[PDB]
Amino acid sequence: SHHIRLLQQLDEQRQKDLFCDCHIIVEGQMFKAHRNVLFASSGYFKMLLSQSCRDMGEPITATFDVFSADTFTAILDFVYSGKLPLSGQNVIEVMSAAAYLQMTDVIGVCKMFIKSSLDINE
Amino acid sequence: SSHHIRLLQQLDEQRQKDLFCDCHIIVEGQMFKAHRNVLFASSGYFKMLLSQSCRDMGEPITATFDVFSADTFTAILDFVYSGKLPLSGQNVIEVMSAAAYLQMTDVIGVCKMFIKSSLDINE
Repeated sequence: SHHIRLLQQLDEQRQKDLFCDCHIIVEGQMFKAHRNVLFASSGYFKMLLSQSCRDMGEPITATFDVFSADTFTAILDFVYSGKLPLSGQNVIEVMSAAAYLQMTDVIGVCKMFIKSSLDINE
Repeated sequence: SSHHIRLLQQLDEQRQKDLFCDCHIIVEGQMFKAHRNVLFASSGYFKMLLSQSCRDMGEPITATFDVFSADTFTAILDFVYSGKLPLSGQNVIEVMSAAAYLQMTDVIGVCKMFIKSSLDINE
């Protein structure tokens, strides 16, 4: 019970630019978040922010041109909530984006949604 | 529930290795490193102390305390990063006083429950 309350509070902080030391530019749209949470939830951020993990200065700004801004929004909301909105339109882009970010848990849910659908060759 | 537990088990490991620790807390000499964004979400006192310097990404903020013991603050800080508080007759008073000073309503309720599980009469 205590764990859920803490994460519901962290999501409110990043949506108000509270202690946000990590900006993420995906197709122009900016995403503010906490650098200590991405390190714990993504292998990519665990490696990018590893070097500058004790340099308390200007906020670290990551950039991405491999996925869309809307695709990254669903994943970023999952990081601060644990709920991923999947559908036939986004299941592919979310899977590609999750692998780039090195999040094994998201990849598994995408494969389960793929198993619940049919895709054949033309 | 699994994602929440894993994240908190990861955050507790970070503060014990000085990873992204921008908040130092000096309680009776012993220093405690932690994340201010988690203390802001779990304590009303820190929600007010860090309110002014909430967007000033600079040197780490250093708080001081002389109202409770270092061991009392250690048990509470371990509760923040785990959600499990070990209460007993020896520490229920110090934890309750420290929890109120830190403005954590949840900790006070568990202390009051342990008080109901104990006996206190006059001398």
